[PDB]
Amino acid sequence: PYKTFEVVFIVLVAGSLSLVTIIGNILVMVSIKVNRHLQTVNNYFLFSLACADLIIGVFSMNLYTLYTVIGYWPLGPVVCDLWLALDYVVSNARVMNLLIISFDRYFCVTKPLTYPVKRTTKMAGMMIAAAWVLSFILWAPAILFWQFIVGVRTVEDGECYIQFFSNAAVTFGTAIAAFYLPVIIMTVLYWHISRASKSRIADLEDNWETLNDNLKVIEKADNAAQVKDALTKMRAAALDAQKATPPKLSPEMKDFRHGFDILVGQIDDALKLANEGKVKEAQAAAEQLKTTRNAYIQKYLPPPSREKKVTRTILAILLAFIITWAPYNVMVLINTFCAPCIPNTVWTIGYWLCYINSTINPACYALCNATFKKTFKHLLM
Ligand SMILES: CCCN(CCC)C[C@@H]1CCCCN1CCNC(=O)N1c2ccccc2C(=O)Nc2cccnc21
Repeated sequence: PYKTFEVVFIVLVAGSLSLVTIIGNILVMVSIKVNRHLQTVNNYFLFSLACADLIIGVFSMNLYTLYTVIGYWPLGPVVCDLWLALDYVVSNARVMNLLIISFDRYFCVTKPLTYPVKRTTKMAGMMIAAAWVLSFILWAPAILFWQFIVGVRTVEDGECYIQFFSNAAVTFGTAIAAFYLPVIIMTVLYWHISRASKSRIADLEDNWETLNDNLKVIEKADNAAQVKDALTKMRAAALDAQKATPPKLSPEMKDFRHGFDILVGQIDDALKLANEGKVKEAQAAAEQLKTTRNAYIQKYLPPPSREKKVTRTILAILLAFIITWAPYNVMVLINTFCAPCIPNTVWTIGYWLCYINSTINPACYALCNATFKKTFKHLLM
C-alpha cells in the first residue's frame, strides 16, 4: 500500500547518504595528499580514519541498502563473507585508530618535553599500518574460514551472518573487548587530557576568549538585547580578568590594570548606548573596545592555545563514534538473551547510525578547520 513510496524514499535517502560520505571523505583524502600544510601526524591518523569511512560509504552502505530493499542476500556466500570480513576489519581498525589518536593526544599533553620530538610521520604510518594489519589478521581468517573449520556452512541460502557469533559468550566478550573497554579507555584518556590542560592562566585566561567570542557575537548581532547580553557578559569577563595577575611578574603593571579600568568603562558607555537601542553605534564602540584590548594583548599576553582547539576536535571525533555506535552495541547485548526485544526496524536504525558516523566524521574534523576549508575551496573552485 504505502510501502512503494517507502522504498523510493529508502533508495533516495540511502543513495544521498552514500554519496555525501564519498564526497566528504574523498575531499579529506585529496586535501591531505595535496596540501603540504595538511601533512602532519594528526592528519595521518585522520587520513586513515577517512579511508575507513570511504570504504564504508562505498561498500557497506550500498550493500546494506541492497539487502533491505531486496529482502535477502542476492549475491552469494563468497561475497557475503567478503562483506562480513570487510565490515568487521574496518570497524576494528576504526576502534584501534581512535585509540591511537586518544593515546597520542594524551602523551602530547602529559609528556610535553619528551614525546613531541618522537612524533614522526614514519611512526604514524607505521602504527596505522600495524592497526590495519592487526584488524585484518584478527577478523578476516575466522570469518572467511570458520565454515571449513567446523566442516559445515550453517548460513542459509539468501542470508548473510557470522556462524561463530551464535554463541552468546563470544558476542558478550567481543562486545566488552572490542567496544566497551576501548570506550572507557578513551573516556579516561580524554578526561586526563582535559584535566592536565586546565591549570594556571588558561583557566583564568578563558575570560579572554569569552570577551573575544562575545565581541564576535556583537559583530553579528541583530537587536539591542543581543548586544546587551553579550556586553554584560563582556563586563563580567573584564572584571574577573582585571584582578587576574598575568604571567609576567607596579610600574608598567598599573598599565595592565588600567587597561581593564578603561575597558569596563567603554563597556559601560556601549551598554548605556545599548539600553536605548543604538545597536550599530554600540557595535562600533565594541570595535574601539577591541582596539584597547589589542593593545593589551600585544603587551602582556602569552601565545594562544592552538592545542586546546585540537582537544575540542578530538572530543568531537570521540563523541561522534561513541554516540553513533552505542545503540547497536546495546542491541547486541540485549540480543544475547532476548531476541524478540529488538525489532528489525531498530536494528536498521543501529546499522545506519554507525554508517552515519562514517558520514559525519569529516564535519567533525575537516569542516571546522581553516586549512581544510582553504584546500576545499581551492579544490572545488
Ligand atoms: C553483524 C554484522 C553486521 N554488519 C553487517 C556486516 C555485513 C553491520 C554492522 C553494524 C554497523 C556497522 C558495521 N557492522 C559492524 C561490525 N562490528 C561488529 O559487529 N562489532 C565490532 C567489531 C569490531 C569493533 C567494534 C565492534 C562493535 O562496535 N561492536 C560489536 C559488539 C559485539 C560484537 N561485534 C561487534
